Amino acid sequence: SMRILLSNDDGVHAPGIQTLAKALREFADVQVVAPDRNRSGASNSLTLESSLRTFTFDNGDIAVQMGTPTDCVYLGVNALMRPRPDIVVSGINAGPNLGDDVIYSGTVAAAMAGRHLGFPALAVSLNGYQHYDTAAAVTCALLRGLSREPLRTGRILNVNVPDLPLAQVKGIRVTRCGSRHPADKVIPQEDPGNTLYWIGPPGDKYDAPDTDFAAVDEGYVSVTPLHVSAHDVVSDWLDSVGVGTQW
Amino acid sequence: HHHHGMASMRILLSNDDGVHAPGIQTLAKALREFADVQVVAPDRNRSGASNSLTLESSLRTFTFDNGDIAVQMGTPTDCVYLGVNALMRPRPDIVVSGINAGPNLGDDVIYSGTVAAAMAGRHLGFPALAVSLNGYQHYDTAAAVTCALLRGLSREPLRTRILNVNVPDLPLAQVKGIRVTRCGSRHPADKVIPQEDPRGNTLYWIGPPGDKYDAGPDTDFAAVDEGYVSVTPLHVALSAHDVVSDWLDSVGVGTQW
Repeated sequence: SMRILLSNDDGVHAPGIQTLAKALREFADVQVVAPDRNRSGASNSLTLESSLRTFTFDNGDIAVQMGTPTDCVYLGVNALMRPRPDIVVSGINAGPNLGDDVIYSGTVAAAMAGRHLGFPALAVSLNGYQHYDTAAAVTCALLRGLSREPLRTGRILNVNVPDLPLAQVKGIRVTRCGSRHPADKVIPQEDPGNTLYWIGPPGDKYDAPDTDFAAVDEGYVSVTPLHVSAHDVVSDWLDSVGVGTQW
Repeated sequence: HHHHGMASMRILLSNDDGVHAPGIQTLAKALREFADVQVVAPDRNRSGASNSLTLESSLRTFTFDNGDIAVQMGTPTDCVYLGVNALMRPRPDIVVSGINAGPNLGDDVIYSGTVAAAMAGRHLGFPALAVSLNGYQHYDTAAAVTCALLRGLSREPLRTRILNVNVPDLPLAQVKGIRVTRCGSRHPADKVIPQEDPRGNTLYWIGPPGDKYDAGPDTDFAAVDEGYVSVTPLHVALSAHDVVSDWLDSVGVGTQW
């Protein structure tokens, strides 16, 4: 049987994560270590400055209090999950992780298997909020193949599932990540004298063929692998302004 | 050994160590010798925040009588994000980050808030300097090194991404000099430190970064070790399109046959 360390960015009690948990439990051992609240926009962040507390539920699930998606993978693999997981899966995220926005999303970040990435990590995101079952089915399909034939190249597996019934899905398509504009806007909110600031929505679609955007647009399930030279130009610039050197 | 120029440029200063940390404040007054410094930093120590940004709740901004701005529950990214977009009017020329208490060497950059504060993503507001002191004694040394490079930027601008700097904790007289270096690598951070609270429960600390895997010539590790000032031009990335596409057909997923 397969071992799964499941996590997300929306917290243990998210509709997405819990839907995925049950679907993967009928074929694989699922140990869920996820944040205590919604940590959307956490990315690589990991709590170094303070200690983290963990509460175990009756059903075996473990929540990380004030924790980030990365902590759940970190603490899970290293201390919490024994024996170690076969696969580290993140999701299902409520809301899409399309384009270059993946650099900021906590879900995709939980592909911080570099330690226990004997499993190429899986970041599954629903392009909507309605059909978490559809997205769970795709994950089930993709996890079944991994037990049958394992993957060699361990660039994470970012998946975007369109918010449609499973029958309405046209199929799968391997895509490279597109790109958005930077978010120039900041939404202001007045409190009962001061002003609060919200980080505005990411910029308009810039790059959308072979793009992870258009894949979802036509009905396909988008899949993207992800990873993480001007030495001469800098060294020449340093001597040009005369820094680090007397002349 | 270093004096101020006549360049009245604007600087957005942030860090991971928060507004009141010695590092950022040392650099704050040091750059105010020639430049117009506006410091937008987090309200507390956010070491290891990286690209994090509060997308689920609103942020509150406490302004000081000394021109500085603090962001309550904010991340190094927020301070730059809010600073450029709404707070700092007029906008900065360069977005310097530091000086970080503790070195940002090797693959510690992907998790470090200081380096992640230095993001030229919003505009060509960079090459944004990530300044990190290899120590906690000579905050002035690193400040003097920053002043040198910032003057250089006002002398002759630099095109194309980020500038990660690691200054050794030594007097400016003892500093060997400068050497442009590519980032080395550590054996991935693994430790989990358990500590017991007075109820019977156990609390967990995320352990220190792992042992230096790559250290030698032209690396950020050995550069500082010899006494030199390390400089790295950093950029994130996104190839094996065929391998994946063959696999999906191999295990028969997405396709009915």
